[PDB]
Amino acid sequence: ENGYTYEDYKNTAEWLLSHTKHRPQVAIICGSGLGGLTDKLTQAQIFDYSEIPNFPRSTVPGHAGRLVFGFLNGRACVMMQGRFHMYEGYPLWKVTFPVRVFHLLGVDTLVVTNAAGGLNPKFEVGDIMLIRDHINLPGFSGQNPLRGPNDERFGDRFPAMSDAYDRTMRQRALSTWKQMGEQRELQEGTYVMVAGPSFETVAECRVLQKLGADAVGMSTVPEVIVARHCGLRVFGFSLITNKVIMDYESLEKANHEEVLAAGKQAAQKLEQFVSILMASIPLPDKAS
Amino acid sequence: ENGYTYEDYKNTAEWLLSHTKHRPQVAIICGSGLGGLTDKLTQAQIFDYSEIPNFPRSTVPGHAGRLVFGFLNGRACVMMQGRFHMYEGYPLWKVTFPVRVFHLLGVDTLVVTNAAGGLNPKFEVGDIMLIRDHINLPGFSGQNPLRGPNDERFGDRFPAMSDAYDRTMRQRALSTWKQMGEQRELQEGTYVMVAGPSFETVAECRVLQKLGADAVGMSTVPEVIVARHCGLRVFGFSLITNKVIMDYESLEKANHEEVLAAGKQAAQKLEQFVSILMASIPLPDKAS
Amino acid sequence: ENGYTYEDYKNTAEWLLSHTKHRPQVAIICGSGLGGLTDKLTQAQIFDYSEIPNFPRSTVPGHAGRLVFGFLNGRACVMMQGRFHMYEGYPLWKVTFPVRVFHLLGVDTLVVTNAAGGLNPKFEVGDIMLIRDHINLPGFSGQNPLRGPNDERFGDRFPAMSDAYDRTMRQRALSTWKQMGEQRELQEGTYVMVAGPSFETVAECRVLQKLGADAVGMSTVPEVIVARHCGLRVFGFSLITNKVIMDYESLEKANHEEVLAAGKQAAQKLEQFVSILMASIPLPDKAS
Repeated sequence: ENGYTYEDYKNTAEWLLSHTKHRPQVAIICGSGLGGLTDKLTQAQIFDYSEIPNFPRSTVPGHAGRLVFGFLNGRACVMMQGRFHMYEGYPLWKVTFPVRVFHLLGVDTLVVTNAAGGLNPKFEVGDIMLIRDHINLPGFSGQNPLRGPNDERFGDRFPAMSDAYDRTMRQRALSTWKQMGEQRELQEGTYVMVAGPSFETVAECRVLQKLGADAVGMSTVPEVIVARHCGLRVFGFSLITNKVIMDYESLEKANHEEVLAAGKQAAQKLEQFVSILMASIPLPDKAS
Repeated sequence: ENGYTYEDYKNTAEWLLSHTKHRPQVAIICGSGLGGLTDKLTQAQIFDYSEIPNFPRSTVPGHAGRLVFGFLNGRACVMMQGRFHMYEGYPLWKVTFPVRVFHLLGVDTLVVTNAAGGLNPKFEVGDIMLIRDHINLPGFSGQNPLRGPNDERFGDRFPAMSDAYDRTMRQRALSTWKQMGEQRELQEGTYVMVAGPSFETVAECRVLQKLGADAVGMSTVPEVIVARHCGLRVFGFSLITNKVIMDYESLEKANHEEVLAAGKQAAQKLEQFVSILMASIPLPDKAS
Repeated sequence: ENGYTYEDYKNTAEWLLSHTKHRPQVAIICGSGLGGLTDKLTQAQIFDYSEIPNFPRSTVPGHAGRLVFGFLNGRACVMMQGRFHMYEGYPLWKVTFPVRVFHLLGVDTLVVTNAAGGLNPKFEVGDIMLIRDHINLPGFSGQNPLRGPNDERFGDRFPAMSDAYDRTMRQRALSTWKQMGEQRELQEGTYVMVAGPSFETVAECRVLQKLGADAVGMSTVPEVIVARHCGLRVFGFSLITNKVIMDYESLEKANHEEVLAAGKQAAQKLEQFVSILMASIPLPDKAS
C-alpha cells in the first residue's frame, strides 16, 4: 500500500484521461518477448512511463517500457510494454502502481503475460500455459503489495485470492484455443513467483516441483493480487521459454530471447491468441 | 532488535510501573474476536497504546487496541487487546515491542491467542487448537524479530525455539480441558505464520498442508520468538475460525467476525478456558 | 547490487593493492571455529575490516573479524576471518561486498566454509560435507544480493546458479580425501540457507528435510551467488557441528563452539584438508 497516497493515483489517472482521448476497458501487461502485441493496436497513443506523473521509470530498459493506448479486436486497451520487477529494485508498491491507476481509468479486466520456466514435465518449450493458480513465495514472507494500511476505496483488508484467475475467462480461452483448431492444446497450471535475478539450481527446481508449481517466474503475482483487490477480472498466460533441468544434468536453454523462431513463433501465437480473446472479454454494456 | 534501544524499553516499563499500581506476572495477547477476555478482569486499569511512551499506536483499529491491567482467576495480568501485525506495515521490532517491555515489568509467562484457518482436515470451525509448534515462514527469509545486533541483557544470540511452547503448560491445558468435561477434545497442532493481508489460494493451502501446518495465520510467531529470547514461559491457542478449502471448490467461510454464535460461542469458550488456566500458571512464589 | 557504487569497489580494491604487496589468487571465507586457517599462512599481512575503506565493520565480534593476506600451500590467499551475516542486520549488499572487491583484486576462486546442522540422518557431528548444491530460502522472497539494477562490468542480469559449485573441484576434493587415507568419507549434499538468529523447531527441521536439505545454516549462499556473478570458481564445505532433532525429542547439542575436541578436531581436519586442496586449485598460468 505504502509509498503513494490515494490522491497520487487519482492525479496520475486524471492526467492520463486529460491527455488521452482513449477510455480503456482492458489493461494488458506484456511479458518478455511479448511486447509485440502493441503492434496489433489501432489508433495507438504512446506514453513514456517517464512523462506520466507518478509512474515509475525503467531502471535500464526504458524504451522497452512504455504505455500504449489503442484498440485490440473490439476492446479499448492500454498495454504496458516492459513491466516492473522487484529484482530490479522496485518495492512491490511501485511494481503494482500501474494496476491501481488502470482501475481509476475504468479498466475492469486485466490480462497478464509472463515468460516462464517449465517445471511440469509434460510442458515443452514454446508451450503456452493458461494460468489457473499461483504460489506467492515472496508473499509468504511479507512481500505482498497490500502490506501496509488498507484503503477501503480500493478494497478490503483481507481479499481472497483463491479465485483470482477467472474460471469463465479460463473456460472461454480453453474453448477459443479449440475453436482456432490449434495442434497442441492449451496447457493449464500453477505459476510460482520467485524473486531475485539469478536462475534456480536443481535443488531449488525440485522444491518448486514438490510445492506443485508447473511454471516458475519472477513477476505477475503482485500485479494479479492488487488487481483482485480492486475487483478487476483477471486472467493471463505464461509462455514456457525453456524446460527446467530438475535432474543433475548439463545446462541447456540458457538464452531465451535469442532463440530464433523458437521464441518468435511461440510469442507470435500467444499475441494473436490474446487478441482473439478480446471478443471473449465481457463488454461493460452487459452484453447478452 | 533494531529501531528501539534498551533504554527505550526501560523508559516505557518504568512509566507503566509509575502509572499503574499493578505488577503483572502474566501477559495475555488477544487475537481476533478474543478481546472479550478483558471483561473478565477485576481491578482493571486501561491504557491506550497511544499514551504509553514508545508504544506503537494502531494504524486503524486504535480503540480496538489498548493495554488492560487487572486480575484474572488468581493471576495479575496485562492483556493486549488488539495486537500488531506486520501486514499492517509494522516492522517486526515494533510488533514485538510489547513483549520486551512486559519482560521488564515482571511478566514471566505469556499466553498468546490467534484466529486461524484449518489446514488439518479433522479440524472443524469453532475448534480450539492448543499450539504445540510453529513454522516461521517470514523468518526463513530474514523476517525474524531478533535480526540485528543481539542484546545479552535480554538474551542470547542464537536462542532455541524447538522448545517454545511449554510441555508442562501444554499437558496442564490438556488435563484442564478434560477436567471441564468438554464434549469435543482440545486439538493440538503446528501453526504456520504467513504475512500479507490477503488470503491463500488452493495451491498455497496445499503447500502449507505439505509443510505440515495444522493451522495458518498471520501473527503469534514473532511475539513467541522474542518471549522465549527473554526466557518467558510461553503457551497459547488458536481458534479455528474457518476450514481451509484445499481442493478446487466453491468459496466458503468468507466472513469470520460476523458469523453469529459460530464465532461468539467458540470465542466465549476459549476465553473462559484461558481464565481457568490461570490456576495452572506457576506462581513466582515457588508454589508446591 | 544497491548501497555501493562501482567506484566504491574500485576504490577499496586499489587501496588494498596499494597497501599490500600481496596479489591474491584465492579468497577463503572462514566459518565458525574455522578461523584457525589463518595460522597456516606464510608472509601473512593482517587488515582490520575497520581500516579498509568501504569495508563493513563487525557489529560485535570485530577482532574475530579481519582480512589476512598470505600464502597457503602454493596459492596466494586472502582469508576473511569472521564473515558477515544478514541476521546481524547486514543488508545482503554488505554481506557480499568482500567478494566483489576480491574479484577486482584478481581472485579467480573462492572457497567458502560454514558450520551447519545435520539434516541428513547419515551425518554425524564432526562430519564435513562437501557442498554440491543449495536452496536459497531468503532469495525465494527477494533477499538476493543481486536485487537492484545489474552492473554488466561484474556480470549478467540473470546468472545461472545450477552450476555454482565446481564439479572439477568437487571431484578433486573427493579424490584428495581418498588420497589422504581418511577413515570416514567426505560427505556431499545440499545446503539450505535460513536467516534469523534463532534456531529451528522440529516442525521447521522437518520441512527442510522435505525440501531436501542435508545441512542448514545462516550464511554462505549470498557470497556464493555474487562470486558466480563475477565468474569466479566457487567451492566449499560445511562442518556439521550438531545433528538436528527432527523428532519430538529432548534438546541436545546446544553449544557448538564449547564442545572440546568434538569441535577442535573436526575443525582442525577441515582446515588442513582445505590447505591440501590449494594444490588442486588451477593456477592462472594455465598449468598442464
